[PDB]
Order: sequence, then C-alpha cells, then structure tokens
Amino acid sequence: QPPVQTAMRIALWNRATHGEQGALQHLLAGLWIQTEDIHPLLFFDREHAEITFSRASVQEIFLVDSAHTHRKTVSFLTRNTAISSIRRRLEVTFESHAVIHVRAVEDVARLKIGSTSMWDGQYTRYHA
Repeated sequence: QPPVQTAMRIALWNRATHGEQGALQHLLAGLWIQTEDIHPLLFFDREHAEITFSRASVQEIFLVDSAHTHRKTVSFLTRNTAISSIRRRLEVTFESHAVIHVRAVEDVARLKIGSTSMWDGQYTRYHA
C-alpha cells in the first residue's frame, strides 16, 4: 500500500471521479512538472488562488479570476500580476490524481490568441 497522503489524493480523486464533489481543484494545489531539456513548471497556489509559470529564466504569476470544473477538466481564467491586459486561459485535464494534461492560450488586450504554447503538454505532480 502507498503512503498516507498519497491515499488521500486517491481518496480525494475518487470523490471527483463520479462523485462530482465541489472541489477537484484541491488535487491541483502543488507543484507540477512537465513530461517530454528544461521542464516547464506549474504551481497552483491554492491559498492565494494563483498559478506560477516557470522555466528557468522564465518566472511569472497569474491570479485566478475564475475557475470551473466539469467532469475531468478544470478551466481557468487567469490574469498577469503586473499587467491586467495580459491574461491566460488554461485547460487542465486530469488523467490521474497526479497526472494531468494542460493546454494554455494567451489573451492580450481582449481577443484570445491561441497557437501552441510552451506550457502545453503532460504534467506530473511532484512527490518524494
């Protein structure tokens, strides 16, 4: 059997699988490292409702203006800390309690512009 906290994630996961309980987001809270060089990183700061985007020299935060769960997908509308003009849409699709797939789309000024992103790809939550 796995460690305690690990089971809690699976327990929490089960409540979101068919349970469709309020929070699937609770599984996102923490550090996520991209799969497939230097790995892009996502940290979902639950306390401050932020999402920090990192890749070496690249580091930046977007405050969550909204967040909605549907089935197995959390859809974020985030906004840059410095400039309100620059925002970012996220499509976090869970595969497992510690495995997701992210799609990101920038939104400068007010029209969303959506080619492939450096943040697009599979992520796995960090565990020691």
